[PDB]
Amino acid sequence: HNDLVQLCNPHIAAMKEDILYHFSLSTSTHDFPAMFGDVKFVCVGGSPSRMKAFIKYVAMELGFAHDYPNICEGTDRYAMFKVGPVLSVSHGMGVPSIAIMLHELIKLLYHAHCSGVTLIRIGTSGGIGLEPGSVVITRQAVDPCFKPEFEQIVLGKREVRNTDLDEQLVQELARCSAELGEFPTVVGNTMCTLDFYEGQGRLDGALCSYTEKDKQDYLRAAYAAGIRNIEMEASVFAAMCNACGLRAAVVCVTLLNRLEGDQISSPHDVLAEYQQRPQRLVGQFIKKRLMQA
Amino acid sequence: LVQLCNPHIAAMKEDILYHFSLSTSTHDFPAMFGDVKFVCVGGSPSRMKAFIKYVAMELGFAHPGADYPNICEGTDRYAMFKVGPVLSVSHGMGVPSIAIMLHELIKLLYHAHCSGVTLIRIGTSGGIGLEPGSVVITRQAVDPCFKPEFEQIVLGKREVRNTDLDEQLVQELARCSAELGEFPTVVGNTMCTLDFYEGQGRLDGALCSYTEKDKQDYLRAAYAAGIRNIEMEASVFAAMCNACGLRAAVVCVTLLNRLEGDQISSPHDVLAEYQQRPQRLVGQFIKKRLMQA
Ligand SMILES: O=c1[nH]cc(F)c(=O)[nH]1
Ligand SMILES: O=c1[nH]cc(F)c(=O)[nH]1
Ligand SMILES: OC[C@@H]1OC=C[C@H]1O
Ligand SMILES: OC[C@@H]1OC=C[C@H]1O
Repeated sequence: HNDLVQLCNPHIAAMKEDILYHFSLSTSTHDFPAMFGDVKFVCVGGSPSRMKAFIKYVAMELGFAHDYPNICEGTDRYAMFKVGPVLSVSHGMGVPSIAIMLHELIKLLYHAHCSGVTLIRIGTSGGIGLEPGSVVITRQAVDPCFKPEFEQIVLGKREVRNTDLDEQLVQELARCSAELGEFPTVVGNTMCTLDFYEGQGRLDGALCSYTEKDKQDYLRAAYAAGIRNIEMEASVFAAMCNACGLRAAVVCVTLLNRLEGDQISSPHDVLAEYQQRPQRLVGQFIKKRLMQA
Repeated sequence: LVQLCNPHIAAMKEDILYHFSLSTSTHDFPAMFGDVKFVCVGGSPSRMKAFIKYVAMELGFAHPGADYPNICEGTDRYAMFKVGPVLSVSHGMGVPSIAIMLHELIKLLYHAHCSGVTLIRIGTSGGIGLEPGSVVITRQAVDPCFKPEFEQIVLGKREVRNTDLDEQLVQELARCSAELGEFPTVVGNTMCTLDFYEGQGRLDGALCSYTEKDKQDYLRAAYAAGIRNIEMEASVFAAMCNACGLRAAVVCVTLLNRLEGDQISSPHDVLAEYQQRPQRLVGQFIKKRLMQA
């Protein structure tokens, strides 16, 4: 049995119209149930071209094969694609950007009367002590002091939410990655930051008041605390799915090993392949949930 | 002359600007950018293409085979365009997405060995106690507690930078807007938040456990403290410019009055025009800077 998508905002029931501004969609101009009522898997990732490539890739693998219109053709803020029960949505970079996406998304699913939905971010990250190209299935999104919490300011007051992910979904994702046997995949905690450069110990930014050994000491401590990769979205993603009772996972590839460098200098061919990795893993997970009861 | 507070950069054999998809070794920065004097940055890549071409035909470069190539065709992270001494760059939404852009932009300026440069953000925001369509030229970026501070965590420890903007620049842009005499323009403070929904006291996100009354109190306290608009980029932008000693301004139109509502429900025709307002202010400022010497 699949439960209905819920909000934690009593105000939406009471509006004549709900405008999903950054999607360019609205209750008064679109029929959400007709459009989305059969969505069961939502995949989200930074790049709109990667999310279109993902919807193409997913379409072949479930034999929906044969074009894919951008459902947000009225904005350039986010891109959205659909085939069968899979919805792909781009979210840009950083907590604030995904957070805007998530609120309108969840409202979208809620208006569509969707049920039994799974949300999975597929992204990129900096690995810590992993060969580049390793995919990490995140157990706990964790903050830059290693605590699994997400701080928000709400009317000027600090509010904190827990950022763990569904354990069983991680185990199930690992099991899929094992079935493919194409690339290494570990389960690990994931540190989420607000800055790619000073925020992640890089020596490579426009500002930096610290040294290689300072960076090393910080990355090794992260490693000991269980963290295996570093990125910029996992936290709010986990906090908001938890807040609304949605089953969610984060699956990210590792573009380089941060113990060895800051700069992403792999050839473009190799970076592209690395990217196809979480799409393959998640494509396997969708294929199995569908070949099932 | 532009400069970085990062001594590691001078030592690097190459500098790869990964999210621009630009590199010192595949791209000639001085040839591409040395003549740049004004850098305009905004969230949306269509807005910024629109801006570079409005500016082109307002400084007379409005030739017939008018195409302005996206110099970042290479990634889909940001768009970038150039005409003459003017560079127009998109930055996505949220403090982290613009911080990535700034780190790489600043570096780029510096590798191009640019001089006398001005950075302006042209953006959108919610106004407090202003008619919709009002342009705010920001005096101090301020956080959700109304303090002029930008907080960053670096190697696990927390640091703050002041977020004042250049006082002589904000007055100069006030004079420009007055020369156009087309839309209201006020100088005030801008609150910068990490979330568009709960972060700006909205009541229409997927999550909300406060009331309309709490929103009004919070927003009126912001207004009492000098804040005139609310948005998501001003503070890192100020902090980063201040750090690097760059002369920088923020100019945003307000898309609605938050004392009246949360949803952006103006007609497409009206919002498009609101969004050209900061583009016309900044085009004056350029036009007349270029008429000096
Ligand atoms: O947030 C990040 N994303 C991708 C990376 F490769 C990295 O180092 N950090
Ligand atoms: O950050 C914001 N940008 C644009 C808006 F209209 C708003 O309310 N907030
Ligand atoms: O490379 C930029 C970032 O990659 C990881 C999360 C994205 O925002
Ligand atoms: O509407 C979204 C936000 O607009 C204002 C700042 C952008 O990041």
